[PDB]
Amino acid sequence: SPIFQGGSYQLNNKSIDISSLLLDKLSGESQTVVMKFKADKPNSLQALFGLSNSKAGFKNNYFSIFMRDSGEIGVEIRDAQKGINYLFSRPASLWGKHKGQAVENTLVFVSDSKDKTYTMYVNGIEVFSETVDTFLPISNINGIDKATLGAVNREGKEHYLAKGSIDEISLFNKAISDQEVSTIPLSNPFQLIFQSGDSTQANYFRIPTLYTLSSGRVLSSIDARYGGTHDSKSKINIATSYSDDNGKTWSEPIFAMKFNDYEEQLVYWPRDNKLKNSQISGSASFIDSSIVEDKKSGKTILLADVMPAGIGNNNANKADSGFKEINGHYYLKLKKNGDNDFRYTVRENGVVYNETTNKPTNYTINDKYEVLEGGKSLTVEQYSVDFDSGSLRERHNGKQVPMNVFYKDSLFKVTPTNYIAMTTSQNRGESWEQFKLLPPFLGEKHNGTYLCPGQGLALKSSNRLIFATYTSGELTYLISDDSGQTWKKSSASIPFKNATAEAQMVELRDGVIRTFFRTTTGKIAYMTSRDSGETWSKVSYIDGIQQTSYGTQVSAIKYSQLIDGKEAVILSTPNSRSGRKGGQLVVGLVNKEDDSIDWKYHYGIDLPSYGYAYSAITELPNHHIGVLFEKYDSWSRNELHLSNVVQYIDLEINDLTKLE
Ligand SMILES: O=C(NCc1cccc(F)c1Cl)[C@H]1C[C@@H](O)[C@@H](O)C1
Repeated sequence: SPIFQGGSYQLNNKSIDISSLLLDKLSGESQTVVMKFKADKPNSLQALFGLSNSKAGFKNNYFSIFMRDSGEIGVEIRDAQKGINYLFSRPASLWGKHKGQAVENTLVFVSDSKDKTYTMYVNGIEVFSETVDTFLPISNINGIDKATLGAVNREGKEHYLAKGSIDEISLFNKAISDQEVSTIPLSNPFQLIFQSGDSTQANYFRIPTLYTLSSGRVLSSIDARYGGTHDSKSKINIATSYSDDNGKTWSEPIFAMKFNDYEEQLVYWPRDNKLKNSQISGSASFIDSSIVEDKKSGKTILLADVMPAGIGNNNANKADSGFKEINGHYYLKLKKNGDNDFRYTVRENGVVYNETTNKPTNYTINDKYEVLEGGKSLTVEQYSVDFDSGSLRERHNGKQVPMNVFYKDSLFKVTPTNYIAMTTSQNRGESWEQFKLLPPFLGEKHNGTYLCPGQGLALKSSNRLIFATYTSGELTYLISDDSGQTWKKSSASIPFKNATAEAQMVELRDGVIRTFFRTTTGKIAYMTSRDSGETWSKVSYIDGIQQTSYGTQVSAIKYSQLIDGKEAVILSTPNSRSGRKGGQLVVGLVNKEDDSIDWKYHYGIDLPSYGYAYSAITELPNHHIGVLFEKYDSWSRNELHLSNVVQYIDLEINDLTKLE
């Protein structure tokens, strides 16, 4: 039932005129275009499809579907006599190549006069949906007389010439419904694990992790980010999902760590330049998770940073751990409403103690960090957010929730600094315990170290668990030998002031750990422990891979099979000095003479100019590699607040080992 349909069009910098097939068939004020297309070597800006007034003097009368070589997709809708110049677009909307082949993107653009709405979907993902006061039907642009593929005809000349191919293009004289859109067959090279409108109700995701458990279950954790893609301060929860079939399907997400001071709301965070720094500023949050499995207990263990209400990296108190040390014991300090200082601590059995009178009060803190008085739950009122008034407002919403010491409205509040929490699961990610704060590791006058997102390390020959953390001047490895019950630190100095030194570890051979880490120098650095993490070498650098000056998280595994008869390490990282893009897997072979690594093969995840930021990698039970990664430039200010860009792909070793 499409009014029009064609395919196998090659776009070789030369437009194709389809006026006579299509213009008499455009009818009514609602259209849907479906286009299956490849573009592995796009020009930097190019039109896929144009409808225009091609006459002299009317060069601003046209509709276009366009793309950029950054993977942005968009439309223009312009009519100079109506005074309308609409431009809707979204960065990071496309695939270029996957496993050495051009990906067939499936684009669906709906121009709906009844709802006065334009909506674009690419690869089954809605990338923008905009309602306007004055609707411009694409067939009502004054004086339209050309339909073009691979350019726009303006005043009789080609503009926005494209390189690529349109395998299939269909047009309907209807705005097809959301549900109809979901039945169009896709040829996606990826899938989604977490996604907008799923059970987390977060419209944004960042910071993916992956870990293959001994049962063969693959577990994933992620920041479910509510206030757009911003780091804390914000509302962010830690959500998890697992796959029992080698990553073919994933479970509905659950929370590993969550706060209820603010509602879980699916919000379209504004992307206009004036409002995109809107940031939820009154919520507690979690940020940056890391997962490991314990062979001893069989438990799965998840750590994350915890931010009290309104706190994030740049306002956290850098000179307070938030605990009071009492002879080898650390007690969580509290400040009561109205006091100017912290006159309280939480003792054994959650008893809240007045440090001034050395006497217990009638308040206790339960296992959820909620405030009890004489055994009874105190509540606060929950907040929601809205942009109804034109800017961000955070406001009480009439619902009551348990009063928590991390919350803005609590009677008793923790130190405004960052913490590290842990949770565990006894059933491999089907549910999670209530979180517990880890102790402070660097004394009373030092904020928490920052958890390195991704995987912890479980040593092959012992029961030792290691989580990498970073702080100013050092990596701080957190080490447990009793299933997470107690912890010590091993500090390893690094020659950096204030670096975001995100680090991931591989066990090269028994008791030998190599840690790769992000720096401020444009190179990925590494250091080595030969005593299962007790002590660490000086720092060296990998030449051969580039990052930007500010750096990006790198994920790393030791592969279980030999490759070219040698043991192998796989790294995942952008490889570019310009931005977070040019994503690669790099396969290094270990030289058994000295534990040095020859980086030998680099696989491009997609085009050098397409987004690739934080990433997670794991060897699947069947020896494929699972990659869950941010497919966008998560540093760029133009790419903030994008939905469904954290995506999962499956690769085999033979995919990686061309080329050298
Ligand atoms: O058990 C690990 N690697 C071994 C492994 C994974 C998949 C298939 C295998 F045959 C093996 Cl040995 C750890 C699991 C975590 O995800 C770490 O990346 C490596």
